[PDB]
Amino acid sequence: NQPVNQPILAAAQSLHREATKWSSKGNDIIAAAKRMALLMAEMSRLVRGGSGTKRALIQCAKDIAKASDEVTRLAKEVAKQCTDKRIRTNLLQVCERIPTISTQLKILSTVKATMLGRTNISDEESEQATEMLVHNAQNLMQSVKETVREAEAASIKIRTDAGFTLRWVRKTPWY
Amino acid sequence: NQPVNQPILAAAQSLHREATKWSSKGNDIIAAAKRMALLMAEMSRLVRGGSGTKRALIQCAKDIAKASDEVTRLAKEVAKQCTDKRIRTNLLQVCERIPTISTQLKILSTVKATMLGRTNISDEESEQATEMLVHNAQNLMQSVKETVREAEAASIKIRTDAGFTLRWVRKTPWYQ
Repeated sequence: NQPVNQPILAAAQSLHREATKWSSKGNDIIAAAKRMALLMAEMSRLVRGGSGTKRALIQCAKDIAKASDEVTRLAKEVAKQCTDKRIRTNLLQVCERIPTISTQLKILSTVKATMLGRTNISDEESEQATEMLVHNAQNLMQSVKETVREAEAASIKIRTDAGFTLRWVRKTPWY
Repeated sequence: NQPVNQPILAAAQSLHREATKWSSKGNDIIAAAKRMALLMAEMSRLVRGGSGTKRALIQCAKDIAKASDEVTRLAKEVAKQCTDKRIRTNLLQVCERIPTISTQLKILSTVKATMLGRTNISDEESEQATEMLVHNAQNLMQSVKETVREAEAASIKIRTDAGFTLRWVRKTPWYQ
């Protein structure tokens, strides 16, 4: 019943679609990407919530950042074990933007929360803080979605036996 | 001397170079662009400075935004007056980005000022908030510089007299 932002919800669903195609068992990215898409959704309802929940919004941002740090760490570990050179480059490119996007997400979530509780803001500041947060959330969801697909491609051409192992197994049907 | 954020100062100097090509008398847009470059240079000192300056950082961004609203407002009349194709559209597009950029400057400057020197914010959040402010300042300086250039280009062609008074007089370099 609570008002929910369309962009936050849609960006979260975008990542959710790609992450639920795979099993989290043996997959660091699936466990984190799944966890991120869930938080992002929480994020959707929180930005429309009131001041008391402002501290809630802040933590969510913090949690999204923590989960995105795990995604990047592991994505780099996969790339540092990939034989194919061109693909690895794209995986390292797309994942290395996550720290920047995530930290920007924490900044913009703190500004939105502070503004809501605080009184007298120009709708200009309010609406611009919202727009900045949503654009950032969309960029983060897209970056993680792109990272998950590349981390799979880099598991096809492994550098050596043992080393880093990352399990890619589609979702078993209920039966 | 005092530590300064070099990319903010460079963006300020970029606008300063363009604005000081002309006289401020009879051209408020020019007066506002010069004022903006001066405030932006002060901003590079403040952003690199300590906590005694948090209020100053917020007020300087407020002043930069106020001066950019005057730039935007004036560019508009001129933009409408010009009969030109291939330049008038560009002028309008360029000066309609400015209020967004300067409202974003106010947001990002408020974040930096409260937060700096606290010990409650990581060095990552601190550096990232600085980089966001830097990028925004560069974008603003570039937008106003492009607005100055095009506002002069548009003034060449006016439909009729007594519509708005605009004066474009070059200043002579020491090498007169």
